[PDB]
Amino acid sequence: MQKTLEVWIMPNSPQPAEDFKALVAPFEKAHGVEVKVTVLDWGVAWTKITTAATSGVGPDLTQLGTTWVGAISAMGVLEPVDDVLEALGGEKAYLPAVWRTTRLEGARQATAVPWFSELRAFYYRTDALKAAGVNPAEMFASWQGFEAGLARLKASSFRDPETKAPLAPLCTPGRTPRTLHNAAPWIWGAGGEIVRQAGGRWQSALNSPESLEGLYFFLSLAQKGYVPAESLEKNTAQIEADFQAGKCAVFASGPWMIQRAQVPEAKGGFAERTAAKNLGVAPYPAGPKGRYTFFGGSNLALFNFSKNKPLAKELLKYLGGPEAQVRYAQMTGMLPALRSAWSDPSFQQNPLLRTFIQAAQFGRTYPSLAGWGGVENLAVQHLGMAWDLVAQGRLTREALKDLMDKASAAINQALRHHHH
Amino acid sequence: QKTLEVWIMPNSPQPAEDFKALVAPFEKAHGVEVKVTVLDWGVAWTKITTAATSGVGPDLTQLGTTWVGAISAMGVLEPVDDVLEALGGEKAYLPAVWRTTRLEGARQATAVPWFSELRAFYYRTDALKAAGVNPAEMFASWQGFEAGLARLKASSFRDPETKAPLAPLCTPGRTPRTLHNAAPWIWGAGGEIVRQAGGRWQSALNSPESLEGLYFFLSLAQKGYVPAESLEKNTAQIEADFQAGKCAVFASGPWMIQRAQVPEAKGGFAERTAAKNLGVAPYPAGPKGRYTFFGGSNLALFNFSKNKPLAKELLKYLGGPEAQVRYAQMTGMLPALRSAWSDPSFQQNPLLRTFIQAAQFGRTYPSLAGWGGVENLAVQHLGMAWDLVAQGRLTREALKDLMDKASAAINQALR
Ligand SMILES: OC[C@H]1O[C@@H](OC[C@H]2O[C@@H](O)[C@H](O)[C@@H](O)[C@@H]2O)[C@H](O)[C@@H](O)[C@@H]1O
Ligand SMILES: OC[C@H]1O[C@@H](OC[C@H]2O[C@@H](O)[C@H](O)[C@@H](O)[C@@H]2O)[C@H](O)[C@@H](O)[C@@H]1O
Ligand SMILES: O=S([O-])[O-]
Ligand SMILES: [Cl-]
Ligand SMILES: [Cl-]
Ligand SMILES: [Cl-]
Repeated sequence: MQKTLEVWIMPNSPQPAEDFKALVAPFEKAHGVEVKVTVLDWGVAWTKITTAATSGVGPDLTQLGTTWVGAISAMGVLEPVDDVLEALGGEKAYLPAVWRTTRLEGARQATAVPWFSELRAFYYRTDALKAAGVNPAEMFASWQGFEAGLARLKASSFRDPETKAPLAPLCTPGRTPRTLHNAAPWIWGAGGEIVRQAGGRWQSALNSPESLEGLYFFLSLAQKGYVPAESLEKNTAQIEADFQAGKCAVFASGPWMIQRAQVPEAKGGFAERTAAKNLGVAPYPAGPKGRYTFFGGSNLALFNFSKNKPLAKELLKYLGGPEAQVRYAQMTGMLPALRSAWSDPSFQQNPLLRTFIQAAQFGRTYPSLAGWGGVENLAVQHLGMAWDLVAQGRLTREALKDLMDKASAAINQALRHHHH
Repeated sequence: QKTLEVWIMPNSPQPAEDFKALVAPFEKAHGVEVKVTVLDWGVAWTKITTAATSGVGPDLTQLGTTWVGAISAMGVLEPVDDVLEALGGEKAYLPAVWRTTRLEGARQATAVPWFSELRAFYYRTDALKAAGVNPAEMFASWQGFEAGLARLKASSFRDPETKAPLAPLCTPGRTPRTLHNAAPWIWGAGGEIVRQAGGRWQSALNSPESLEGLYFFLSLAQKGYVPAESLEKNTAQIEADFQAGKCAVFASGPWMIQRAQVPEAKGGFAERTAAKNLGVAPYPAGPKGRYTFFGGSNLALFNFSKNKPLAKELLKYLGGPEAQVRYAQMTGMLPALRSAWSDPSFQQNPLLRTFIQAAQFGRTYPSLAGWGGVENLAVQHLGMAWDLVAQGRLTREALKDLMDKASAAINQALR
């Protein structure tokens, strides 16, 4: 009689359950085990997983957003996995920013295994930058280059072959709960932070001089006319669609866009579109105090009430290990969490994927705080209010500061009060 | 027989029956009978404060969000940080909802969010089109909002059923709930009702910013955008005016969408032109932000309950995704649990998706032990301002004199 494992996942791929079943079929056959998968929508998964955690009833393994690992770990419900991580190559096998997501900030033991990475780089229309007299090497080297290329792109008379209309220099989604991830590399590039440690404790640094320098740099590009009004009312998926449809010279996204450029519109790609035929990518530019690439993605964790910790740890080793890492990265359009998988020919043979790997070298993530959730909700609320000012062309440095002082007061309250 | 006692307010069309249907799977899972008592809002206030003073009551009681401070300060509520952690803690709630879980500045949570009231603008897509008003522009900013109202007053459009023109905006000022209508204009202007600054709580109703927002809103009626009859009417009469084709624009909660889908015989308005030409938009950005008024109700557990562990299990069930979606449908409210909005029920209606967009700007009153006295004073003096508005008599100086007066009484109350 087959042994049993349960895994909870979020919709990471086109057929989430079927794809995950294909991924683990070799493990099932090797260990005489059936892996039962349950797919949770990203919006409900957190509450289902905290109910599972507190009730002691749920799967053996659960997917976690990297930003979730601290909160769940602090609940005391996760089995240590330093053994699994040592088996996969240890701390050297991971980008530093990925290794940071294996534990609660400052915790003694690892409680999550890196599964896949989300990271962001600039896609750009090679035809638009040429028509504008912009060298992508200079546009994506520095903030000065970045703004100077957007200026030339706003001036350009170039029209998309299919829309027969000019392109927005830059598109960025003004309407999303994931707005912080888009701001983070500007905050970081200026020497800033969203939170930082002081007086025995974590606090907001959103109102620091450097954070405010980076936020204003980024948000002010929109008030300078480089971002259309229309973008700031749109979500991440709408902005991707705008870039495929020739509306945007430049936008930030993950590696998944490359695969979409290879497949026809009917298959949910955009290979027929001008943008697919004129596609470049660049890492985020260096800011005044450094160059940072936002990283997110998902990790896997083992509940301490699992009835088969050794077999589940074999599944964590399989899913975290070289073959599964390359296959699931293909299925999801993500970057492997395991550094060694970046050397796979399926990344090295595509120059656009090679660029994502160059951008990966600058990877940076949020501190893995037990209270990150509340921090991010408060930051997102106030960032939303800053974009409103940008839409009316009313974002001053002073008005930005007043918004971030307000966010900082609420974040510091949240951090002080984080339960248990 | 395991039993729990729960006190609720009339939140749904058959309050008791609907609540019994909601908990029936909990009752069956745990062999518990949940005994529900429905109390009208005023009656509930007296009985809950008596239960708090006497140590005799139900296990669980519904509280208005704005009641949590007052009842918590009486020291009678069991902490529920554990229940809230099970439901996903601070992450699983909008920040304005999370604030209603405790007395302002308290460490420990004492109430569990049950459902959220929030306010957005409903509009006649046909009326706006006939007036040459773009709803995304009209509802982006105060400037767009006033400009759209002016065009709507000028329009020759007539409701197809009434064969008569539409009032540009309908709102009450004949209601004890007048502060909730005013709150987003106060907040949009950079104002507040009360502010903690300088080490204590104080009225900010006479702040330049609060006065700029109050006057912006109240003056729209004197400019001819709100008809005379609207100011003699309560919240339900304004709903009826909009369903009957009399109003281009009015503020309500998500229940109107449900009602637009249901025939008049089932207490909806699906047959009426307004149901067939229905749009929703968030409140507009003011000079210092965009804010959506949040209220609603929470559940609390009395610390004298003999059934605290079982009651906490019922708190987890009622606060959790399945019961959160079902009770939002029964009441026509938004779930308090942000996770529950990911239910197909919400994601699969464009009008409800717009409420969830407006939800991102959620704001609530501070969870003050003395809130009710603060709100009574604010509502008395706002009521006086609306009386002047009905007579076309409001000035910035008259408004200021009224809010100076409310602020003196509020600061005494807060001391
Ligand atoms: O915020 C939690 C978690 O979010 C992760 O991304 C979530 C996001 O994933 C997209 O690819 C998907 O299309 C969206 O529907 C979904 O919301 C993120 O990578 C993690 O770092 C983060 O912890
Ligand atoms: O002030 C207490 C409490 O009031 C709640 O509003 C009550 C209100 O709800 C309507 O849906 C109902 O039709 C009215 O008759 C009833 O008065 C409010 O949502 C809470 O935030 C507040 O604390
Ligand atoms: O109408 S009865 O269900 O309270
Ligand atoms: Cl962006
Ligand atoms: Cl940070
Ligand atoms: Cl306030």
